Parts: sequence; C-alpha cells; structure tokens
Amino acid sequence: STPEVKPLKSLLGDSAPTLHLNKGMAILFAVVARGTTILAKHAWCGGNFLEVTEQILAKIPSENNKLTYSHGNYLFHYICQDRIVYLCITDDDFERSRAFSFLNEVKKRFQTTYGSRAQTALPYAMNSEFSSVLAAQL
Amino acid sequence: TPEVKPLKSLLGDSAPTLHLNKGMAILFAVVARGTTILAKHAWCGGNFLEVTEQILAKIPSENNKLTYSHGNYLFHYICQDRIVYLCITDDDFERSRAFSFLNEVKKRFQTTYGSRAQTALPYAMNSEFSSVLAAQ
Ligand SMILES: [Cl-]
Ligand SMILES: [Cl-]
Repeated sequence: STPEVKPLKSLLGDSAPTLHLNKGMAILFAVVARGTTILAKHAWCGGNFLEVTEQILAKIPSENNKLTYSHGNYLFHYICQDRIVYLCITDDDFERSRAFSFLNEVKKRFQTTYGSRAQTALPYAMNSEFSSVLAAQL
Repeated sequence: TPEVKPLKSLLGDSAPTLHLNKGMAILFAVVARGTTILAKHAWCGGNFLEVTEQILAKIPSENNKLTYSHGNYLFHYICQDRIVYLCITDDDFERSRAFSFLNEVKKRFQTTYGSRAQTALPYAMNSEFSSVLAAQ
C-alpha cells in the first residue's frame, strides 16, 4: 500500500528549505519564427520542444494575436505581430515568469536588430546572435 | 491577459509529448548514505543538492518509506540498510509510480554495489549509476 505523505515542515520546521529550479524562472524554451520557419531559438533545459512547437506554428493564424495554450504541466504563450511569432513555453511548477512581458522585450530587440529582414531569412538565419539575446532577456 | 485555451482545441487529441525528463516527470533522483550522495541525476537545473542535503541530514537511518510535501513538490524516499533512495516530483505525480521507480532503483543499486555502499566515497557510483537512474 502506498506510503504516507507528510509535510516537510514536520521534519525540519518552518525553515524547511525551498527549491528554486531553472534559475528561479518558468521559461524552458523560446523561439522567433515566421509561419513554420524558426529563425532563432533557445532552450533552458533538454526537452523535445521543437516538434510540438512546429505543430503549433503550423496551425496558428498569421494575423496579429496573443494567446496561451495549456497542455499537461506547460503553457505555450505567443504573440504574433506582422506575421512574426514570438513563442515561449512555461513550466506550471516553477516560479512565476511574466511570459508576455518577456515576449514583448524579445520582439522589441528582434524588430530593432533585424526588422523586416525577418520576413525573408532562412530557418535559423539569426540563431547564433539572437539565441544569447533570448538567454539574456531572462 | 490573453485568453488561455486547451492545446487540444488547436491540435486535436495529442498524446504524451513534453519531457524535461526524456520520459517520466521525475525532476531529481539520488542515492545517499547519511548525507553522502553516491549517485544523482537531475532533469533540469536548480538547487536540488543543497535542498536535498538538508532533508537527508535529518532523515533517520531506519528502514522506512515516506513522501514529504513542500510547496509545489513531493520528496519520496525509501531507506533500506542505511541507504536512502530519493526522488522529487511535483504534486500532480502519481505517488505509487514514484515508489515503483525507487524500488526498481534500489534493486539494481543493491545487486550492483552490494555493501560497498557503506564505505564508498561521495559520487563513487555516479558515472556508472546516473545513467540507469536516467533510464526510467
Ligand atoms: Cl520546495
Ligand atoms: Cl497565461
């Protein structure tokens, strides 16, 4: 029969320590994409983020919008603006990230650095430079 | 705030898919003697070791099986022959799956490293053992 569950404070009291995962932040994955073409990406841990992300990118409209899809323990957040998609994936267990505020800062720095060259580039054409920018916003 | 919809409304009935854990939603797993960790494996980054040692310092040596809860998480452990097998999941993880995983882990660690466990240094089974912890 399954073992008891007790509060950890019953062993260590009120100073029981707290887990801070993923640097204190909820975003595991972010991409800049145009339609199904990913221009830049960054993962904060290992996961099969790409495959499902492309599935979403292929189904969503290209009109301006903002939306969150939920699945299991994750939320997939995006802003689409001028056919360009800014997307990030959050882990529901982790400490609160302001997903839309991050995507907005990402978009701004992407629109500034590249602007409408995003409209044209090959898959991954900005990955080397912009990846570390994605890692640094956060 | 943008609206939140289920992903199945966009994609249809998906199936399994996202794994910080190339499979099972276990975030961390460890084998320890008192506070000496012998082998460990993490599925993402964070302060698992510092937190886990605080718990291990206080878990007694007697045979026992138990889950502690704290915040969003569950710490499940089996202590047998003074060795603790511990894993961390979230709150929504089916607890019987944690113990069946830890029981599998204990069996192999017993078979392989007999009672060298009582004297082995920190991390002395880590290269070999982490990639069996990894494979569930
Ligand atoms: Cl915690
Ligand atoms: Cl949200």
